[PDB]
Amino acid sequence: EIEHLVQSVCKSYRETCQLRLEDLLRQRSNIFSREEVTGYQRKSMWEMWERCAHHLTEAIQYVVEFAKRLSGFMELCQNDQIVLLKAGAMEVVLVRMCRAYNADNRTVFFEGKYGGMELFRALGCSELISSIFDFSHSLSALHFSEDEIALYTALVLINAHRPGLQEKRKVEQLQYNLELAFHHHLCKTHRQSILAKLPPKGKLRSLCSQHVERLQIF
Ligand SMILES: Cn1ccc2c(S(=O)(=O)N(CC(F)(F)F)c3ccc4c(c3)CCCN4C(=O)c3cccs3)cccc21
Repeated sequence: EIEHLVQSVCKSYRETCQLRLEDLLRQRSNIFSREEVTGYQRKSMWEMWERCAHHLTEAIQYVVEFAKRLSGFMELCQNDQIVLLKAGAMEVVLVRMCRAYNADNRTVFFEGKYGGMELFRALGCSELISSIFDFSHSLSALHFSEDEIALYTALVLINAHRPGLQEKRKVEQLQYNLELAFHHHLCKTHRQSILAKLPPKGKLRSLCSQHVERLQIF
């Protein structure tokens, strides 16, 4: 039952989405004041990193939970579960971020209110911050439904081309079933148009790099 897989993926996302879409939307009117932005800008680069590291670690935890709830993920050997999540959990976090991005005014939900990219000045990777904002802006243009996000992010994670897989065929089978589910659903809703608009697999990989690794120090 591939319809069972669909329903399961969608439930797992609903249970682990971290922030409810209705709360994210309702809070769009809530914008960081100039004094609050200045307050963030005054923080040490080190403090901004530890705050961001904390929030990212928390977000990853929920992505791992999501994976553990996917029918068949738990059937994979432990080595492969680790390989897939090590490679893909942060990629899913970056995709999930688009829900918390408001294209109207180019702001992102951060610690309870919406702010623009200048809020993150203290991080000192303004090229990186700009790329994250641009990526989120690109995804927001797709107007993902919750279920499309569920199925798309499951496929970000369940990718049989990750180096180091011990049971590649098992992962291929799971990935293919999930692709069938996704493509079938998009076809029944006339949403085929989004596939061509998704970021190339290389874009997500490129963004998910040297900056977000070795955060143990934080
Ligand atoms: C605009 N925007 C919104 C949120 C936010 C935060 S955050 O702290 O709310 N946040 C944690 C989470 F969203 F998961 F909850 C977050 C987001 C991005 C990043 C990080 C954390 C770590 C820094 C870099 N960094 C990244 O490069 C990446 C992480 C994962 C893939 S790339 C930081 C920076 C820009 C942000």
